[PDB]
Order: sequence, then structure tokens, then C-alpha cells
Amino acid sequence: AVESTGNAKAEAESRAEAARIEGEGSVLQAKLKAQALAIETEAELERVK
Amino acid sequence: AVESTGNAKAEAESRAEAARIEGEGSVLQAKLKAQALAIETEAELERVK
Repeated sequence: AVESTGNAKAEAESRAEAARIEGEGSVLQAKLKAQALAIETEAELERVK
Repeated sequence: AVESTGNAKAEAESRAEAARIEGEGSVLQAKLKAQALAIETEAELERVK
């Protein structure tokens, strides 16, 4: 019981432990993407204006 | 548990650690592209005018 449940628990815990990292990284990259779209559409806005 | 979860965590963390770099680089390149489109459309605007 302790071996099998411990194994599956460690495995799924590793899964979530990774997923939170790519999640937060997705957040920071979402922020950089937000700035990118921001300044890009802003500078482009002068052109279309 | 510590080995597998540590491996997957280091791997995904490497992924996000790269993605933030190409993200910020995408930001700076977006800025250079913004200036490029800016001066280009501006100088071209004199021509069409």
C-alpha cells in the first residue's frame, strides 16, 4: 500500500509540480506578450493614424 | 519521487526559462520592428503626399 500509493503520489505530484512551473512561466510569458502587443499596436497606431 | 518530480520540474523549468528569454527578445525585436515601420512609413508618407 505505502509503496504503490507512494509511487503514484510522487508521480502525480511531480506532474503537478511541473505543471505549476510551466503555468507560471506561461503567466510571465503572457506578460511579455502583453507588452509586445502593447508597444507594437501602439507604434503601429501612429502609422495607421 | 524526488528524482522523477525533480527531473520533470527541472525540465519544464528549463522550458519556461527559455521561453521567457525568447519572449523578452520578441519584445525588444518588436520594438525595433516598431521603429522600423515607424521611420519607413513616415519617409514613405512624404512620397505619397
